[PDB]
Amino acid sequence: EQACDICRLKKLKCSKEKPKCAKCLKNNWECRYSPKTKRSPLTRAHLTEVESRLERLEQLFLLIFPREDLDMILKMDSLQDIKALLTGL
Amino acid sequence: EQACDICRLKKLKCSKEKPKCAKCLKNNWECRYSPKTKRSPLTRAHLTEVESRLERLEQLFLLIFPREDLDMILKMDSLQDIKALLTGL
DNA sequence: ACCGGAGGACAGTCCTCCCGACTGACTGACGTCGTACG
DNA sequence: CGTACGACGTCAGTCAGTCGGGAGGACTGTCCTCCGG
Ligand SMILES: [Zn+2]
Ligand SMILES: [Zn+2]
Ligand SMILES: [Zn+2]
Ligand SMILES: [Zn+2]
Repeated sequence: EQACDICRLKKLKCSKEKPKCAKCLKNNWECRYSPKTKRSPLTRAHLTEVESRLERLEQLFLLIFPREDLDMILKMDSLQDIKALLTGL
Repeated sequence: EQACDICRLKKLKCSKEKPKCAKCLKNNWECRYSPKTKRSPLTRAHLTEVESRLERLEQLFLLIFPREDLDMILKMDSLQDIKALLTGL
């Protein structure tokens, strides 16, 4: 049922046999069944919890930045830089 | 499929006919079919838009103020409280 | 080879709506008091 | 004066109705695998 890391990336049918499978035995390959990777729950209640948090921060930032491209700031990645910027408060 | 407003509110089978229906007609009430309520899409792309912007507003918030404040805002429902928070600077 | 997307089992929504519990109201029964008669 | 009967009032029990938890289930959209171009 779970396919192997590689068959997964290569997208071919997996034989699925453990410990090494079809191809991964053949091409003498590093065959892993990596564990099931978590996501946050897609439920309505959780969408809504997260939308309520986002609204409140969104509101708090309308007052910090009444003037624009908050989105400019939101895209930056550098900490010094962002902080150099803000010290134009 | 859609039940009338009153049957919905009361949770009894609706006849659903046109215009009115059995119990609004009988019981003497103004039977309505309200529009479905617009909600946000519960897709994964959309939960991720929203979790990942909330995260980045949290990251920026923390260059400006202490983490203990993050936690307060993330819970406030009152617009005076979100603003006062900011006023104690 | 490689990878866009078809295919499909599955996760979880989001409707209408049946069913059970709880509360209120109404009716009946009993008890107590008051009046009348011996 | 004392006893008995009737009437009224109060309490309990039963039934009905209504808010509610939530079952049922069609459906929306996920999130895998792996086809075939
Ligand atoms: Zn494999
Ligand atoms: Zn393998
Ligand atoms: Zn109806
Ligand atoms: Zn109706």
